[PDB]
Amino acid sequence: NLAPLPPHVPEHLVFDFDMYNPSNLSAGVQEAWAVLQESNVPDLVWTRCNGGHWIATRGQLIREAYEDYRHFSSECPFIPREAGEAYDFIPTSMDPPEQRQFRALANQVVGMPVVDKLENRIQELACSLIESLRPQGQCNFTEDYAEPFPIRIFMLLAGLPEEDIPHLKYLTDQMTRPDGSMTFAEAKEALYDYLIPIIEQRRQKPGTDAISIVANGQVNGRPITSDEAKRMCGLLLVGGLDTVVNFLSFSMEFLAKSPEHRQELIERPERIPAACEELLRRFSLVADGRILTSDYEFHGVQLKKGDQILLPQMLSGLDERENAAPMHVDFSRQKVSHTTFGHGSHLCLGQHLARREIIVTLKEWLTRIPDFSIAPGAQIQHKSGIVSGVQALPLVWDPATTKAV
Ligand code: HEM
Ligand SMILES: [K+]
Repeated sequence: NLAPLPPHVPEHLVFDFDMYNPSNLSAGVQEAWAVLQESNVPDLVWTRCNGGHWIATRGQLIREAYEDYRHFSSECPFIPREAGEAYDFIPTSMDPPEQRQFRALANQVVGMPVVDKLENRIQELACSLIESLRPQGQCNFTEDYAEPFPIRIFMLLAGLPEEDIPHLKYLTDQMTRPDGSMTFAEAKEALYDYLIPIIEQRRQKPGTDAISIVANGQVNGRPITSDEAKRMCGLLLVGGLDTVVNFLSFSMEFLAKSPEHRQELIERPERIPAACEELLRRFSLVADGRILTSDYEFHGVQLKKGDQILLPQMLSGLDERENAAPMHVDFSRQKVSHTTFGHGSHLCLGQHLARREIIVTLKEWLTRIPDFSIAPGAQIQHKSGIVSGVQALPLVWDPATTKAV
């Protein structure tokens, strides 16, 4: 279903891309989005799908719009508009200058120094998960490794009890994998209902966990409100889940399908940090955006106040103008350019945690289970949206080729 073309949008810019069900999906989600980068497609296009919105298709424009928060606001950062409007997480629904100090506070609980303290739990968790699967000679990687992993790391950061995991997973899945039974707003409130009491408790009796630190923080000259803390904690919980789960799945799918790339990292483990970066570029997966604060001419195109613009983080590193031969995976690639973690004032705060999660996973998997394949006759299904992903990833291996610890 195609929204009526707004009068200000010229015919020549119309390309009806559907970000939730793109045409070429069965052939790979990144490939399906890359159709926007074929030579007959303008740098900035309008789709009439999903309510109607702009799409910047090239890294240059994606980066530029992410820098220009004055014109391109995060107040409504998702398509469809109804989701974007309901969304009130902090700092992702806020613009500078206000956003700056909330971002500083979030950085205390997920930034660099915290990463080093977590490293042992990250490595322990990775090992225990992998050892549980290793002698079975099969798993659904997405379900059996990827899903349990980041939620467990978050519980440790946030000092939440282990027994809360299935309920919290239920709540977060309800929000980020909607089936249409709840509005976005309803799902968000259900999540908030879990967080509200905990915030109340930790403002009275704080600990040193992430929730206590956020909930008792100072921002922009005063103490954080209970409401603001709730909106921050919502993001800190969800930000690291689907992104990491789906990114690990894209990476493991590629490695199962490429024995030569596996063998490379097996023979040359020092290359894993570089491989992580090239995989972040090739299997980039996020696509959010902004709303126009005013009428604005951007690269020769008239944009109208309140227009939504999708600025897909995924596309920058797939752009052949940024990386030559963009679909080819090359662990030796020289200037790996991407915006996988975003760009501008909202550049992912979790990027350092995410890289450790990725690198630890790859290192520990390849040393215990070096040889593995997609289950024969399985066709891997991708999903597309704000966080694109893998529906299931059935892998098999001969346990005789594996290394117990
Ligand atoms: C592969 C994994 C990840 C990817 C690809 C990713 C991607 C992104 C992107 C694209 C943004 C910017 C969104 C925008 O500009 O509207 C973002 C922001 C953010 N991410 Fe991540 N992320 C990942 C993992 C994580 C993790 C593990 C955490 C830890 C909680 C996290 C926490 C956040 C936070 C708090 C922000 C908001 C920063 C701000 O608004 O100032 N992310 N991320
Ligand atoms: K909003």
